[PDB]
Amino acid sequence: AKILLDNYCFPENLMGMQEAIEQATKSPEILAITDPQTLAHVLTAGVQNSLNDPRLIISYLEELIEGLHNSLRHEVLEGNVGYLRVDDIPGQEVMNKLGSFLVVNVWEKLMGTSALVLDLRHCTRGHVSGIPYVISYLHPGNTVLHVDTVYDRPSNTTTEIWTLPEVLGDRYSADKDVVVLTSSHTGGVAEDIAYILKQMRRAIVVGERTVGGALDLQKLRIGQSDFFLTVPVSRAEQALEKALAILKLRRALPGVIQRLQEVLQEYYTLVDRVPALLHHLASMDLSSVVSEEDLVTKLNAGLQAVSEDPRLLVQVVKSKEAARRALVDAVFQVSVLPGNVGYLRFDSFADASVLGVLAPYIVHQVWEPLQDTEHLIMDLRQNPGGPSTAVPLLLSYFQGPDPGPVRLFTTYDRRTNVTQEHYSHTELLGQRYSTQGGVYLLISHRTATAAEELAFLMQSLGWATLVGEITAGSLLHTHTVPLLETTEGGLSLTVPVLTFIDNHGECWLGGGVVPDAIVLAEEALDRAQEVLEFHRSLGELVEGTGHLLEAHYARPEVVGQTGALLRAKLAQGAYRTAVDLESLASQLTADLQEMSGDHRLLVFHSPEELSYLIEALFKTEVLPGRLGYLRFDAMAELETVKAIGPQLVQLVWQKLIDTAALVVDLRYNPGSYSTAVPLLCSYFFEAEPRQHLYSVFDRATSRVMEVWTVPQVAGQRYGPQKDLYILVSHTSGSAAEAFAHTMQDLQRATIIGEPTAGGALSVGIYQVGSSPLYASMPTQMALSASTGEAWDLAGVEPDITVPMSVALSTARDIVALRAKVPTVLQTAGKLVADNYASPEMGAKIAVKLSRLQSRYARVTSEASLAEMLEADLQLLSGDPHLKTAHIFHTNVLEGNIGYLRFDMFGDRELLTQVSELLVEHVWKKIIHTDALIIDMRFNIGGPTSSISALCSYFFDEGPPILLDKIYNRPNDSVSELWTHTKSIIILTSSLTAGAAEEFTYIMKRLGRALVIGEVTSGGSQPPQTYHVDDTNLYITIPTARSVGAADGSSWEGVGVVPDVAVPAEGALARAQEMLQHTLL
Repeated sequence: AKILLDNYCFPENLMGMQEAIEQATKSPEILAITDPQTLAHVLTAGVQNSLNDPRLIISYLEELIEGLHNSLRHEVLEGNVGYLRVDDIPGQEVMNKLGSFLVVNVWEKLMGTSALVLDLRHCTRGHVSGIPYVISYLHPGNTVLHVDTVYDRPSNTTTEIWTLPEVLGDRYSADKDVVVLTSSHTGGVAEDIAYILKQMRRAIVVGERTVGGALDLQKLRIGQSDFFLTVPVSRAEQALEKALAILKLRRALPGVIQRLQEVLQEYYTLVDRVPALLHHLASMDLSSVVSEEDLVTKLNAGLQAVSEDPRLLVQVVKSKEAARRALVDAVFQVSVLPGNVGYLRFDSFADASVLGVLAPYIVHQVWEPLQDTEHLIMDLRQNPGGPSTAVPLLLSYFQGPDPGPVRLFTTYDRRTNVTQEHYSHTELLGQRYSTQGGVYLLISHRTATAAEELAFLMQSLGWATLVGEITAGSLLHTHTVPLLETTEGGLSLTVPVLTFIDNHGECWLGGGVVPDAIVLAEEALDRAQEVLEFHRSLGELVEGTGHLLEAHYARPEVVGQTGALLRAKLAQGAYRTAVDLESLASQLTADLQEMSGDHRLLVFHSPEELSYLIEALFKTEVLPGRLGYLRFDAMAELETVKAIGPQLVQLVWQKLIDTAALVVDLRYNPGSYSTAVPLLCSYFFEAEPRQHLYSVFDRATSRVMEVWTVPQVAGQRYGPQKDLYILVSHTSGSAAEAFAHTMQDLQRATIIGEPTAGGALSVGIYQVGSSPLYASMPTQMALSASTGEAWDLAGVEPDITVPMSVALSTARDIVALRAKVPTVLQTAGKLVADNYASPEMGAKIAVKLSRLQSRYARVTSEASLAEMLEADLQLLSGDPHLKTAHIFHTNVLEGNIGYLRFDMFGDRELLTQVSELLVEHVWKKIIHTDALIIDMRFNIGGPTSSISALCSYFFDEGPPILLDKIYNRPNDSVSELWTHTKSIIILTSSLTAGAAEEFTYIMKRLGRALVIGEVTSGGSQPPQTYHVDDTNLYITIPTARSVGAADGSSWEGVGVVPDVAVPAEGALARAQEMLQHTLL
């Protein structure tokens, strides 16, 4: 084992472990370890087991054409398929003498085949330089890509596959497919050939998984004989035609969907969603499918997903006069079950024609004894049925509630494209058995098709209810279409043909009907008898419920229609689907809640210790900022509240007497006893007057009661002016609801939290005449003090809607903002007095703004104070510019007339750099024109410093004539406007900004130009935003009022009105009309 020490030195499995094995070195007489023949087989189960290596074996010019030619055989097989074989892997030096022959002759015949297969079973050994070329021949592309992890120890360089462009002629087409073949005899060199292809996904692998070992194994021969080394230094027989079968199927996979698209959209039955269907039919990938079994699985999943109807029929796995009336009475058996109940059993539906021609015997035998039955039961458990042609005839006998003809079911056939309405046959020769009293169908899991249709039709129309197990769901309205059968394939597809839209207009996909009583098939008869026994008293329960609801309900206006609706439902028999008491109770609850609009109505079937208790119940603390946090965990007493008196008032109430702000924690209060609530409310209001809190209306007393505050309960009253806050959550009880309503109606608190559902002021459970059923209904109602309307019936609507966990922080923010309100008003008034267009008007605003303290003391929250302050400022000052918030073209017209238009403003410094540009841009085209037209109807706005530039550019050089005096309050002075040392008419509109019209204004004072258009927007100077100490207020203050005008009546607010009013779109057309005439 001296060779092994140097050749194989990979640390991934050695780390020098063989150095200990190297210590054996010669070891020529170590047979004592094991006898000669093995001890290599022992090492096969020894070191090789510890190595965990891919196998280890130790034992005890025409000339090149001739050798290679025997290694391959290429021919065109059926289906236009090429076969390739190889036993010696080529090398770089080989193609220097053999590559031309491979491409001239062998490769030419390969490209003429639609599919190619390569064989690697007989590959044993070869060089490494041959693999980059075989992939290059196979790879359609020309870009070099390297994806490989293999390294050779003597080369000391990692090897990655390279697709060289050295190939001669056209490469393999990307459209055609190839498959690799391998076996146990496949060599390592051929193993990585398939390994790269599988990762490339270009080809597919067939047959048994190969060894997957090292690509090459180093060989060495020393000693006398009997052993040559094969150390790895470099790190199912039927599959020949199996791929051909795959290729043949793959040859038809381009055509596997053409027929499927043809048969699917034949008619409207299955293509109700055809825009999605046809789109997805071409979306299936032919590379993913690799086998016939896999083809079935992928097509089935895709077909169900696109149609969104998985339960419907889908793709299926491929395939490899005496005797006459004697019979009439024999097929149909009728018995008088005790209790005057008719029993009917069916075995087969026969045919509609047979029943039509044998009707008189059939009716004379079955309906003559069945006419006297109070209730009828049908036992079709043992009835496959078969044809469904006679279904409408049987349904005609059961006329239903309405004797008039009515459609039962609508059927549409794909083959005929005919929609037929099945009206109730009213010419039957029978006694017309009525559905009154109920008919019950006993259905097993063997109803098959016709009986199952009859049962489903009975259930849908409501004329019957089903007792028994679920149905099989098998249906005969389905045709299996052939689809691509060849040799052993035999694929098959089944497609539904009938739609069978019911009376409700909902298509019945089929597959099984759920009965109203899931009971074992054997136990169906006793269950049906029990349902008979229960259904005899259905009317009594409904009548009792109606009478009770009339007797003890707070709102009679609801009862006036509730009684009628319940009676109408009972008369028709819509409750026949109830099988047990609980189901009937649930249905009654659903009906009452859905039509009465009330969700509270419900029906269902069957010393030191005092101090410790009160301290455990309450959580009293004074939060920072002088505000209380009294919490009512559970307080729903009647007289013990006034019984305890001082022992609790001194301990709890006397501590929070001087809080100056009180917060009630009603989030956790399941108390639902609105009995002594007004006593608690009387503390907050004024003692001397009798304040009407709310009025309660009692049905039993049948008149409206009034609730008044207690004149005197204790000497510690909270106080009227001091604020209050109430916190309500979704789990709040009934008492807290009443407290919140009575504080919100009188406008005493500010409810913060989330809406709470369920008032239930006072509920009392009453029992109907029958024991098992109890009714829970609100026997009380409260009317508001302000108006006679009842309460919201759904709970309070908090002014601030926040989750119950964050409610306390919101209350803290609210009280902080309320405390901050007066300072905000004071500083806003001071700022307005300081800066404004009119100093006297600003002083008046500041004086008057201080008188709105009372109105601002009840602000709901932030961002409403801002809007209400804006409204107050805008009503105080006629300027609508007081807002508050919270966090170049040139043309020449006809007749020698110039044109100008611009709507954006920039700073004088900004225009200084571009001042030179505009001289040769806007003035070059207008220097020669007789007249000018200027438009600013779409002006956006900007600073007023650019005014002087506009006047200076327009005016000719000379002594300054411009005169404008403007009071600048931030400057605390007045500034005069001076200019920098034909005809023109202004085009204005309402969209002109507040920075535009002053240009128009100064034009009309000097008389140089006239103005055409309509009224301006009444803007102002660009307001200077201001920041208040509160972060939520940005006050905008107009200033720099134009006062230098002799008249003293500013354009502000009112705007500028031109001489003649014209529309903005017509103003431009009207702009040049008079210019032409005045030059005409």
